[PDB]
Amino acid sequence: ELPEDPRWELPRDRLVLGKPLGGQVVLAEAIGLDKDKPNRVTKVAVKMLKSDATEKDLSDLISEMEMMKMIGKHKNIINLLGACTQDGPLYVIVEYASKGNLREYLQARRPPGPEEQLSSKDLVSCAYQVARGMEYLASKKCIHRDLAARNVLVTEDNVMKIADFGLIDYYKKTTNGRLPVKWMAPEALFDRIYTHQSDVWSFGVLLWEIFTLGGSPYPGVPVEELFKLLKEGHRMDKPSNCTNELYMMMRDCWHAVPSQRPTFKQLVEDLDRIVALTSNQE
Ligand SMILES: O=C(Nc1n[nH]c2cc(-c3ccc(O)cc3)ccc12)c1ccccc1
Repeated sequence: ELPEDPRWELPRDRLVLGKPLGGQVVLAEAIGLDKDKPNRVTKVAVKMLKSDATEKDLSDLISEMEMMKMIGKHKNIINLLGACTQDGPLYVIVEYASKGNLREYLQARRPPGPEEQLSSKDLVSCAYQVARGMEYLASKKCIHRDLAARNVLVTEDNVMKIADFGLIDYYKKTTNGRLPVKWMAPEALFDRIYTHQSDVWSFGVLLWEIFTLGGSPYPGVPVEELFKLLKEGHRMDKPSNCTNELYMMMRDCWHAVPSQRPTFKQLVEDLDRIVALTSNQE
């Protein structure tokens, strides 16, 4: 009993559902996703209601879909492709990223104790692509609030895509057993203040994740000890196989004063320059 938006509506019979990927997300094939391409099958990700889903859950899912419509398309975000709103449960159809989240992608490509190995240029490129996605989201007045390698997805073509931009208990942990408070700006953590500046702080932690090839920030540090580290002005160590220039970029993202952090616009220009100058030879 949902209103149709014909621009975005895909007939239910065009969506071949497949195995679970993670609400609730399944892999699917869409036939004729594109009006000018009715015989093309596209691998997509379909977000839907779980079996014991509340009225708020359906309200959250609709809100994420409507937010994605307003933000519009960018290469370095997970883009809305369609929806099934008529004659069944709500399906929100988004881009599929076959190579998983950036933490998984990096860990799988660590040098031996893997199939593929990343160059220094490839790591800086990852950072540039996330910065570009975030600059686009910022330009649309979207504050992420949980920017982390876990919320960046990687496509078959190694494109970085920001996820969960459309959507706390400080002690709740991720699937992977990590504490999301470890990505949060002090003003977000202590004062509940979330800005593009607090997302730049999170981007600092994400740069550290990239240069540690999916390293875990503050391993073994519980929430109460993290709070004390932040109050003391502690900053994470420079990763090995990270230039002084990229470490100083991380430190600048971690400025105690939100106004003094670089913007995503600044980070994109600086990372553009650094990519050009960074070796792909190791
Ligand atoms: O999740 C995967 N792929 C995904 N491709 N696109 C996605 C989009 C989402 C998604 C979309 C909207 C949301 O609100 C939250 C998550 C989740 C997973 C994916 C994946 C998992 C394991 C191995 C390989 C791929």
